[PDB]
Amino acid sequence: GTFLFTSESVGEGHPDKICDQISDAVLDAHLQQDPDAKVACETVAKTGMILLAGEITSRAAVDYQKVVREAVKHIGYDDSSKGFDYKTCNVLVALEQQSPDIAQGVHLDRNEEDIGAGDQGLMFGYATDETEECMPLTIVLAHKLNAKLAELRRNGTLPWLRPDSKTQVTVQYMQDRGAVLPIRVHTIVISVQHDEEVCLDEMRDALKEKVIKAVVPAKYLDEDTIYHLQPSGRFVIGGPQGDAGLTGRKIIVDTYGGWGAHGGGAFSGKDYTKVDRSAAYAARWVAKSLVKGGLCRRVLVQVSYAIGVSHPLSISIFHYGTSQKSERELLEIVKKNFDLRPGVIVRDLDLKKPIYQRTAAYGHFGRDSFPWEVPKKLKY
Amino acid sequence: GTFLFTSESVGEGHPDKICDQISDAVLDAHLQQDPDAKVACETVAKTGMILLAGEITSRAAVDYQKVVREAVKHIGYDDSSKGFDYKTCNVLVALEQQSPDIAQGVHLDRNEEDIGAGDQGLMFGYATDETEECMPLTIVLAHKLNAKLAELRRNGTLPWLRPDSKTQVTVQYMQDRGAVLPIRVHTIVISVQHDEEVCLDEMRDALKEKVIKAVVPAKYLDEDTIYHLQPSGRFVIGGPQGDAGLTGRKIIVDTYGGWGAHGGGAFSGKDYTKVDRSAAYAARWVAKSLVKGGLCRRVLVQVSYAIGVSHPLSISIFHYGTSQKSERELLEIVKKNFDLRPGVIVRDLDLKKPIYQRTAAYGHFGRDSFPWEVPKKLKY
Ligand SMILES: C[S@@+](CC[C@H](N)C(=O)[O-])C[C@H]1O[C@@H](n2cnc3c(N)ncnc32)[C@H](O)[C@@H]1O
Ligand SMILES: C[S@@+](CC[C@H](N)C(=O)[O-])C[C@H]1O[C@@H](n2cnc3c(N)ncnc32)[C@H](O)[C@@H]1O
Ligand SMILES: Cn1cc2c(n1)c(=O)n(-c1cccnc1C1CC1)c1cc(Cl)c(F)cc21
Ligand SMILES: Cn1cc2c(n1)c(=O)n(-c1cccnc1C1CC1)c1cc(Cl)c(F)cc21
Ligand SMILES: [Cl-]
Ligand SMILES: [Cl-]
Ligand SMILES: [Cl-]
Ligand SMILES: [Cl-]
Ligand SMILES: [Cl-]
Ligand SMILES: [Cl-]
Ligand SMILES: [Cl-]
Ligand SMILES: [Cl-]
Ligand SMILES: [Cl-]
Ligand SMILES: [Cl-]
Ligand code: NA
Ligand code: NA
Repeated sequence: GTFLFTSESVGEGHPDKICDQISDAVLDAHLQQDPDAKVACETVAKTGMILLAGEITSRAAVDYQKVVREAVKHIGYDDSSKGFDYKTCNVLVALEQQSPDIAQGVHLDRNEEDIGAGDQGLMFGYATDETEECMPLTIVLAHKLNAKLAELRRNGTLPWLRPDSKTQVTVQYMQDRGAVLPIRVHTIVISVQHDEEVCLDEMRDALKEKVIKAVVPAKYLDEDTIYHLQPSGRFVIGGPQGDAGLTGRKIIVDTYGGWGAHGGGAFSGKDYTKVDRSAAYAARWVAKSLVKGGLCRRVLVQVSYAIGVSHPLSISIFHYGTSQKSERELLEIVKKNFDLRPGVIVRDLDLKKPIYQRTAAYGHFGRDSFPWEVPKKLKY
Repeated sequence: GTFLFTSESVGEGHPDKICDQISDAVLDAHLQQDPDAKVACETVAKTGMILLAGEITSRAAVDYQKVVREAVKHIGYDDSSKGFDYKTCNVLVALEQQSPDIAQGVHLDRNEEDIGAGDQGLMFGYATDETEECMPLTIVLAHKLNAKLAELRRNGTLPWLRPDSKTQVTVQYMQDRGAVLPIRVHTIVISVQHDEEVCLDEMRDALKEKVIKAVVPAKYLDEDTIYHLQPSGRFVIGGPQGDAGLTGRKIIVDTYGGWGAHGGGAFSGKDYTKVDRSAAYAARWVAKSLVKGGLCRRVLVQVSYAIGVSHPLSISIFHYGTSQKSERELLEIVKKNFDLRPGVIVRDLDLKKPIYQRTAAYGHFGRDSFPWEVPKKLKY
C-alpha cells in the first residue's frame, strides 16, 4: 500500500522565480495607483538583463527601472561577485497597451460582475488534509528548505550562500480510503549557489545540520534517507547567468508540487481578469472549503472558461473516495455556495489589492491566510 | 457516474507555440551538425521581435537569423497585414555557452550511459485506452481542431484565417472500473485570428460547418452541445502583437490536456540531457507500454532525478484501479524492463535525431509513431 511521491521547490533567486517576482512587482506597482489596471507582464532574465514584455493598460505612472531593480535588490543580487547586480544590470522594456480587440471582448462597457473571462482555459484547485494548511507534505517541505536557505543567507549564518537554490523532497506515503498519510522522507535534494571559497564538505555538512534538520521533523528522517546535497559538485555560477529565466516556468512549484492537476496557465504578472490566476485561486478556495468543512479529506476541482464569457463552461469535482457524498452532490454544494465569475471572484478574494509579489515565491497556496486560504462556511 | 472534463489546444501561430517551435528549430539546427550539442534555448516573442536567450555549447555553425525566420515563414506570418512578418521582424540573440559548472557536474568526462541528469526535477507519463493512440479524447479533439484551421488556411478554403488560434473541448464521460468512456461533447470553444473584412456570422458558420463537423464525429454532437465560436467578437490583432509569447508556457497542451499529472518542466529548446524532456518522453513510453501490453487500461508514472545523478531518485505507478496487478507489481515490471538513465533513454528513443520541431505543435504525444509512441514488449 505504500508509494513514493516527489515534489520540488526553488528559491527567490532561481532565475524563473526572479521573473515571477518582478512580474508581480510590476503588477503591484500598477494596482497601487490604478486598481483596474490591465496587466500581462512577462519577464525574461539572462546574464545582465531583465526584459519586460507584454501588455499593460493602466492609469498608473510606473518607474519600471526602479520597480525592477528594487525587486532584484530584495532577492539579494547586489554585486557582480554573485553573478547579478540590481545596480548595474540592463533593464529593457517592450510593453504595449492591451490589444483593443481583447479589451472590447472582455471588459469594455461591461458591468464588473459580468466581465468576461480574460481568456479561455482550464484551472484546477486541490486540497489535502495531510497537513493543517491542506497542502501536500512534499511541496511544503521543499518550500521550507528554500526559505531556510534564504533565512541563513540573510542572517549571515552561512555567508557563502547565494540566492539561487532548488530543493526536492520524496516522501513515502501510505493510503487510507483515498486519503494519503506521510510515513517518512525517502530522499532530499538541495542545490544552492555558493561562493568560490567554501568547500563541498563544509557545504554538505551545513545543509544537513543547519538546513534539513532545522526544517524536517526527525521522525521523518532515518538511516535509510538518501541525501543529494550539492550533487553537481560545484554551483558558483548561478542566477540568470547560469540559466535563463522566464515568467510562468515554475507553475507546478507555484501550486501543488505535482499533486492534484494543472491547467497550464501561469499566475505572475496578471490582473484578476486573467482567469489563469483568479479562477485557480478560487478553485483552491473551493477545494480548501470542502476539506475544512469536513465534506472531503482530499479533493480536486476543475473549472474552465471561454474568453468573453463570465460563467465557467464546466465545473468538475473528484474526491478520491474521501467523501460519503457523491461527486455530483459535492458539485451541487459548490454551485450553491460559490459564484466563479471573475467579476465576483475579484470581490470575494479582494484581487485588486497589491499583494501579488508576496505570492511569487514559496508557492501561492498554503500560507499567510490569503483570502483563498480562508475557508467559506458552506450551506447545504 | 458521469462527469465533465475540459482540455485546450493552440495553433502553430499562437505566440507561445511560435516560441516552442523556434526553440526546437534551433535545437534541430544544432543537432544536424553536432549530435552532442548542449542546448537550452528559450524564445520570447512580442510585436516585431523574436529574442533567443539561453545556453548552447555546440560545434555547429548555426545561422540564427535564417533558422528563426524560416520557422516563422512556415507558421505563416509573412506580411505586416497579419501582424508579423518573418522577412522584416527583429531577431535578437542573447545566447551564451552552457555554464561550465553545470557541464562538469552533468556530462564532462562521463561515460554516455552514466551521464548525470541535466537537472533535478519530476516528470510524469500517462496513457489511457479511451483512444487508439492512448490519449484523452478531449486533448486529441482540441489539437485536431487547430490542425484543421491550419489546413483550411493553407489550402485557401478559408483565406480570412490567420495562424493564431485556440480551441477547447469539454467532454462528458462515464467511468468503468477506473477507465473513462467518452459519451458526448458538451462544449466547444474556437478562437482564431482573422482578417479585417470577414464578418462574425460568416466565421461562426464556417467554424461549425467546415471545422467542427470535419473533425468531431457527429455521434458526439447533439442539440445540447454548446458552441462558443469567436466568443470575443473580434480577433484581428493576433500573434505576438496581441500577446507576448514565451517558450514552455503551453506545457499542458504539450502533454495530456490536464489529465494525468505534470512535473512542471518544458520540453522545447532542450537536448536529451535535460530530463524535463527525455524522462517525460520515457515516462510516456512506459505508460503506453503498460496499456498496450494489456496490464492497465489507464496509468500514471512518476519519475524524479537529481542533477548529476544518472538513475532516477524515485519511480511511482498509479493504475486507477484498472489492473489486476498491484501498483507494486507494475513497478517491478517497469524496473525489470526499462532503464531510465538519460544516457540510456537517448539510445532507446534516438534522442539525438533532429525531429524536435515536429513535436512542438499539436502535442508531443499520441501521434506520428515517434519512438516513445512505439510500445516496448514487456517481459514478466
Ligand atoms: C540546471 S539549470 C538548467 C539547465 C541549463 N539551462 C543548461 O544550460 O544546462 C536549472 C537550474 O538549476 C540550478 N543550477 C544552475 N547551475 C547549477 C549547478 N552548477 N549545479 C546545480 N544546480 C544548478 C539553477 O537553479 C538553474 O536555474
Ligand atoms: C487572450 S490573450 C492573453 C491575455 C492578454 N495577454 C491580455 O493582454 O489581456 C491569450 C491568447 O488568446 C488569443 N487571443 C488574442 N487576442 C484575442 C482576441 N481578440 N480574441 C480571442 N482570443 C484572442 C491568442 O491566442 C493569445 O495568445
Ligand atoms: C473516472 N475519473 C473521473 C476523473 C478522473 N477519472 C480523473 O482522472 N480526473 C483527474 C484528472 C487529472 C488529475 N487527477 C484526476 C483525478 C484523480 C483522478 C478527474 C479530475 C476531475 Cl477534476 C474530475 F472532476 C473527475 C476526474
Ligand atoms: C493514494 N494515492 C496514491 C497516489 C495518489 N493517491 C495520487 O493522488 N497520485 C496522483 C498525483 C497527481 C495526479 N494524479 C494522481 C493519481 C490519480 C490519483 C499518485 C500519483 C502517482 Cl504517479 C502514484 F504513483 C501514486 C499516486
Ligand atoms: Cl529550472
Ligand atoms: Cl496574459
Ligand atoms: Cl485603467
Ligand atoms: Cl500539519
Ligand atoms: Cl495548527
Ligand atoms: Cl495563452
Ligand atoms: Cl534548460
Ligand atoms: Cl559539442
Ligand atoms: Cl480511437
Ligand atoms: Cl486503429
Ligand atoms: Na496567457
Ligand atoms: Na530549466
